Amino acid sequence: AKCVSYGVSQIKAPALHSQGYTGSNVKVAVIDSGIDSSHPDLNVAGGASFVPSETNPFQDNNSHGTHVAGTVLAVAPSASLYAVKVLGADGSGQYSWIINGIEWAIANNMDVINMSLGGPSGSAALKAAVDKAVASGVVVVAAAGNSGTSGSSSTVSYPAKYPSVIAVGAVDSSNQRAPFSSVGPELDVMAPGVSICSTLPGNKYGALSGTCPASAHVAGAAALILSKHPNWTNTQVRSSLENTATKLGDSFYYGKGLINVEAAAQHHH
Repeated sequence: AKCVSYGVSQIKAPALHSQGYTGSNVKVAVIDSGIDSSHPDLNVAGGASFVPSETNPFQDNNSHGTHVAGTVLAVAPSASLYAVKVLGADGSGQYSWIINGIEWAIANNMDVINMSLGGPSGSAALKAAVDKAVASGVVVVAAAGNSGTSGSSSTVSYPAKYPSVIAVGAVDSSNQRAPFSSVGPELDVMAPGVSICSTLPGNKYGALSGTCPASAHVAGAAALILSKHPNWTNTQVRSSLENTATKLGDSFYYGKGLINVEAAAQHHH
Protein backbone atom coordinates (compact mmCIF):
# COMPACT_ATOMS: atom_id res chain seq x y z
CA ALA A 1 0.00 0.00 0.00
CA LYS A 2 1.81 3.24 1.13
CA CYS A 3 5.46 2.05 0.71
CA VAL A 4 6.37 1.38 -2.98
CA SER A 5 7.79 -2.13 -3.56
CA TYR A 6 8.91 -3.75 -6.85
CA GLY A 7 7.69 -7.17 -5.59
CA VAL A 8 3.99 -6.61 -6.42
CA SER A 9 4.79 -5.85 -10.11
CA GLN A 10 7.36 -8.70 -10.27
CA ILE A 11 4.67 -11.39 -9.57
CA LYS A 12 2.24 -9.66 -12.05
CA ALA A 13 -0.35 -8.85 -9.32
CA PRO A 14 -1.23 -5.47 -11.02
CA ALA A 15 -2.76 -7.46 -13.97
CA LEU A 16 -5.28 -9.00 -11.51
CA HIS A 17 -5.86 -5.57 -9.90
CA SER A 18 -6.61 -4.08 -13.38
CA GLN A 19 -9.14 -6.97 -13.96
CA GLY A 20 -10.76 -5.86 -10.63
CA TYR A 21 -9.46 -8.78 -8.49
CA THR A 22 -8.00 -7.72 -5.09
CA GLY A 23 -8.61 -10.83 -2.87
CA SER A 24 -12.12 -9.81 -1.70
CA ASN A 25 -13.72 -12.21 0.81
CA VAL A 26 -10.52 -14.24 1.44
CA LYS A 27 -9.40 -14.99 5.04
CA VAL A 28 -5.58 -15.06 5.43
CA ALA A 29 -3.97 -16.14 8.72
CA VAL A 30 -0.63 -14.39 9.29
CA ILE A 31 1.00 -16.96 11.62
CA ASP A 32 3.91 -14.88 12.96
CA SER A 33 4.81 -12.35 15.70
CA GLY A 34 1.37 -10.61 15.63
CA ILE A 35 0.18 -7.66 13.52
CA ASP A 36 0.22 -4.03 14.71
CA SER A 37 -3.54 -3.50 14.09
CA SER A 38 -3.13 0.26 14.95
CA HIS A 39 -1.10 0.78 11.73
CA PRO A 40 -3.07 3.13 9.44
CA ASP A 41 -2.07 1.02 6.33
CA LEU A 42 -3.44 -2.27 7.87
CA ASN A 43 -6.85 -3.69 8.82
CA VAL A 44 -7.06 -6.84 10.97
CA ALA A 45 -10.31 -8.90 11.10
CA GLY A 46 -9.48 -11.14 14.11
CA GLY A 47 -6.80 -13.22 15.75
CA ALA A 48 -5.31 -14.99 18.74
CA SER A 49 -2.04 -15.20 20.67
CA PHE A 50 -0.42 -18.49 21.77
CA VAL A 51 2.80 -16.82 23.13
CA PRO A 52 2.37 -16.93 26.92
CA SER A 53 4.72 -13.95 27.57
CA GLU A 54 3.14 -11.84 24.71
CA THR A 55 -0.64 -12.09 25.06
CA ASN A 56 -1.74 -9.44 22.48
CA PRO A 57 -1.90 -10.65 18.83
CA PHE A 58 -2.76 -7.06 17.71
CA GLN A 59 0.66 -5.70 18.69
CA ASP A 60 3.98 -6.80 17.21
CA ASN A 61 7.21 -6.37 19.18
CA ASN A 62 9.30 -8.26 16.50
CA SER A 63 8.10 -6.32 13.34
CA HIS A 64 8.02 -9.32 10.91
CA GLY A 65 4.31 -10.13 11.31
CA THR A 66 3.37 -6.51 10.57
CA HIS A 67 5.73 -6.46 7.54
CA VAL A 68 4.27 -9.74 6.21
CA ALA A 69 0.72 -8.35 6.80
CA GLY A 70 1.51 -5.29 4.64
CA THR A 71 2.94 -7.43 1.82
CA VAL A 72 -0.15 -9.70 1.81
CA LEU A 73 -2.33 -6.55 1.44
CA ALA A 74 0.01 -4.94 -1.18
CA VAL A 75 -0.62 -8.09 -3.30
CA ALA A 76 -4.28 -8.59 -2.25
CA PRO A 77 -5.61 -5.24 -1.00
CA SER A 78 -9.08 -6.60 -0.05
CA ALA A 79 -7.84 -9.70 1.87
CA SER A 80 -9.08 -10.18 5.47
CA LEU A 81 -6.00 -10.57 7.73
CA TYR A 82 -6.00 -12.58 10.96
CA ALA A 83 -3.15 -12.04 13.44
CA VAL A 84 -2.13 -15.48 14.75
CA LYS A 85 0.71 -14.82 17.18
CA VAL A 86 2.98 -17.86 17.70
CA LEU A 87 6.40 -16.07 17.75
CA GLY A 88 7.80 -13.74 20.41
CA ALA A 89 9.72 -10.47 19.94
CA ASP A 90 12.95 -12.42 19.20
CA GLY A 91 11.15 -14.17 16.26
CA SER A 92 11.25 -17.64 17.95
CA GLY A 93 8.39 -19.83 19.18
CA GLN A 94 7.71 -23.36 20.44
CA TYR A 95 6.27 -25.79 17.89
CA SER A 96 3.27 -26.41 20.24
CA TRP A 97 2.38 -22.67 20.00
CA ILE A 98 2.73 -22.79 16.19
CA ILE A 99 0.47 -25.90 16.08
CA ASN A 100 -2.09 -24.15 18.33
CA GLY A 101 -2.07 -21.26 15.81
CA ILE A 102 -2.60 -23.66 12.86
CA GLU A 103 -5.44 -25.38 14.81
CA TRP A 104 -7.03 -21.93 15.41
CA ALA A 105 -6.75 -21.13 11.70
CA ILE A 106 -8.51 -24.42 10.73
CA ALA A 107 -11.26 -23.91 13.39
CA ASN A 108 -11.88 -20.32 12.17
CA ASN A 109 -12.17 -21.35 8.46
CA MET A 110 -9.11 -19.52 7.10
CA ASP A 111 -8.74 -19.74 3.29
CA VAL A 112 -4.93 -19.23 3.37
CA ILE A 113 -2.28 -19.74 6.10
CA ASN A 114 1.06 -17.97 5.76
CA MET A 115 3.88 -19.21 8.03
CA SER A 116 6.75 -16.73 7.83
CA LEU A 117 8.78 -19.00 10.12
CA GLY A 118 10.58 -22.30 10.39
CA GLY A 119 13.00 -24.44 12.37
CA PRO A 120 15.70 -26.94 11.28
CA SER A 121 13.74 -29.93 12.69
CA GLY A 122 10.01 -30.44 12.53
CA SER A 123 7.77 -32.69 14.53
CA ALA A 124 5.14 -35.35 13.68
CA ALA A 125 2.59 -33.04 15.43
CA LEU A 126 3.71 -30.08 13.23
CA LYS A 127 3.38 -32.22 10.08
CA ALA A 128 -0.04 -33.52 11.28
CA ALA A 129 -1.27 -29.92 11.81
CA VAL A 130 -0.30 -28.62 8.33
CA ASP A 131 -1.50 -31.87 6.69
CA LYS A 132 -4.86 -31.43 8.51
CA ALA A 133 -5.13 -27.79 7.36
CA VAL A 134 -4.53 -28.93 3.75
CA ALA A 135 -7.06 -31.81 4.16
CA SER A 136 -9.53 -29.13 5.42
CA GLY A 137 -9.06 -27.13 2.17
CA VAL A 138 -6.65 -24.41 3.46
CA VAL A 139 -3.87 -23.11 1.11
CA VAL A 140 -0.77 -23.45 3.38
CA VAL A 141 2.26 -21.30 2.46
CA ALA A 142 5.59 -21.15 4.31
CA ALA A 143 8.94 -19.38 4.01
CA ALA A 144 11.53 -21.96 2.80
CA GLY A 145 14.14 -20.61 5.25
CA ASN A 146 17.11 -18.24 5.41
CA SER A 147 19.71 -21.01 6.01
CA GLY A 148 21.54 -20.59 2.68
CA THR A 149 23.09 -23.72 1.18
CA SER A 150 24.72 -26.88 2.55
CA GLY A 151 26.31 -28.58 -0.49
CA SER A 152 23.85 -31.19 -1.79
CA SER A 153 21.81 -31.21 1.51
CA SER A 154 18.32 -29.71 1.81
CA THR A 155 18.34 -26.56 4.00
CA VAL A 156 14.54 -26.06 3.70
CA SER A 157 13.08 -25.35 7.17
CA TYR A 158 9.98 -26.97 8.74
CA PRO A 159 7.14 -26.70 8.06
CA ALA A 160 8.03 -25.60 4.48
CA LYS A 161 9.87 -28.94 4.00
CA TYR A 162 6.61 -30.96 4.32
CA PRO A 163 5.02 -31.94 0.97
CA SER A 164 1.57 -30.54 1.96
CA VAL A 165 3.10 -27.01 2.31
CA ILE A 166 4.05 -24.59 -0.51
CA ALA A 167 7.73 -23.84 0.28
CA VAL A 168 8.67 -20.31 -0.93
CA GLY A 169 12.24 -19.18 -1.62
CA ALA A 170 13.42 -15.58 -2.21
CA VAL A 171 14.65 -13.86 -5.38
CA ASP A 172 15.92 -10.30 -5.85
CA SER A 173 14.48 -7.72 -8.30
CA SER A 174 16.33 -9.41 -11.24
CA ASN A 175 15.05 -12.98 -10.39
CA GLN A 176 18.44 -14.12 -8.95
CA ARG A 177 18.20 -16.42 -5.90
CA ALA A 178 18.95 -14.44 -2.72
CA PRO A 179 22.15 -15.75 -1.04
CA PHE A 180 20.23 -16.60 2.19
CA SER A 181 17.32 -18.43 0.46
CA SER A 182 17.13 -22.14 1.58
CA VAL A 183 17.46 -24.83 -1.07
CA GLY A 184 16.50 -28.43 -1.68
CA PRO A 185 14.05 -30.63 -3.54
CA GLU A 186 11.20 -29.49 -1.21
CA LEU A 187 11.46 -25.89 -2.54
CA ASP A 188 8.29 -25.21 -4.62
CA VAL A 189 8.25 -21.58 -5.86
CA MET A 190 10.11 -18.28 -5.51
CA ALA A 191 8.91 -14.77 -4.83
CA PRO A 192 10.45 -11.33 -4.19
CA GLY A 193 12.37 -11.31 -0.88
CA VAL A 194 15.20 -8.75 -1.14
CA SER A 195 14.74 -5.25 0.37
CA ILE A 196 10.91 -5.42 0.29
CA CYS A 197 9.37 -2.19 1.66
CA SER A 198 6.29 -2.81 3.83
CA THR A 199 4.56 -1.76 7.10
CA LEU A 200 6.45 -1.76 10.42
CA PRO A 201 4.95 -1.27 13.88
CA GLY A 202 4.18 2.25 15.12
CA ASN A 203 2.99 3.72 11.80
CA LYS A 204 6.40 3.03 10.16
CA TYR A 205 7.64 1.59 6.85
CA GLY A 206 10.86 -0.10 5.83
CA ALA A 207 12.67 -2.69 3.72
CA LEU A 208 13.32 -6.23 5.01
CA SER A 209 14.89 -9.22 3.23
CA GLY A 210 14.09 -12.89 3.69
CA THR A 211 11.95 -15.84 2.69
CA CYS A 212 9.48 -14.20 5.12
CA PRO A 213 8.48 -11.42 2.66
CA ALA A 214 8.71 -13.92 -0.22
CA SER A 215 6.09 -16.21 1.45
CA ALA A 216 3.87 -13.12 2.04
CA HIS A 217 3.74 -12.48 -1.76
CA VAL A 218 2.58 -16.08 -2.41
CA ALA A 219 -0.06 -15.90 0.38
CA GLY A 220 -1.32 -12.66 -1.27
CA ALA A 221 -1.22 -14.36 -4.69
CA ALA A 222 -3.37 -17.26 -3.34
CA ALA A 223 -5.95 -14.65 -2.14
CA LEU A 224 -6.01 -12.95 -5.62
CA ILE A 225 -6.52 -16.38 -7.26
CA LEU A 226 -9.37 -17.32 -4.87
CA SER A 227 -11.08 -13.93 -5.52
CA LYS A 228 -11.12 -14.82 -9.29
CA HIS A 229 -11.83 -18.54 -8.64
CA PRO A 230 -13.57 -18.86 -5.24
CA ASN A 231 -14.63 -22.44 -6.24
CA TRP A 232 -11.01 -23.64 -6.76
CA THR A 233 -9.77 -26.08 -4.12
CA ASN A 234 -6.43 -25.46 -2.38
CA THR A 235 -5.20 -28.28 -4.70
CA GLN A 236 -6.19 -26.19 -7.76
CA VAL A 237 -4.78 -22.91 -6.31
CA ARG A 238 -1.46 -24.66 -5.59
CA SER A 239 -1.40 -26.31 -9.06
CA SER A 240 -2.11 -22.93 -10.71
CA LEU A 241 0.89 -21.32 -8.91
CA GLU A 242 3.39 -24.19 -9.51
CA ASN A 243 2.35 -25.06 -13.10
CA THR A 244 2.49 -21.41 -14.37
CA ALA A 245 5.67 -20.28 -12.54
CA THR A 246 8.41 -18.67 -14.63
CA LYS A 247 11.32 -21.15 -14.73
CA LEU A 248 14.54 -19.50 -13.33
CA GLY A 249 17.06 -22.35 -13.20
CA ASP A 250 17.76 -25.62 -11.41
CA SER A 251 14.76 -26.63 -9.22
CA PHE A 252 17.15 -27.40 -6.29
CA TYR A 253 17.72 -23.57 -6.04
CA TYR A 254 14.50 -22.18 -7.61
CA GLY A 255 11.78 -24.86 -7.41
CA LYS A 256 9.32 -24.26 -10.30
CA GLY A 257 10.50 -20.60 -10.47
CA LEU A 258 8.91 -17.19 -9.90
CA ILE A 259 5.14 -17.14 -9.25
CA ASN A 260 3.13 -15.40 -11.99
CA VAL A 261 -0.30 -14.72 -10.47
CA GLU A 262 -1.59 -13.36 -13.85
CA ALA A 263 -0.82 -16.75 -15.50
CA ALA A 264 -1.97 -18.74 -12.42
CA ALA A 265 -5.38 -16.99 -12.31
CA GLN A 266 -6.08 -17.94 -16.00
CA HIS A 267 -4.68 -21.53 -15.62
CA HIS A 268 -6.97 -24.25 -17.12
CA HIS A 269 -6.46 -27.50 -15.07
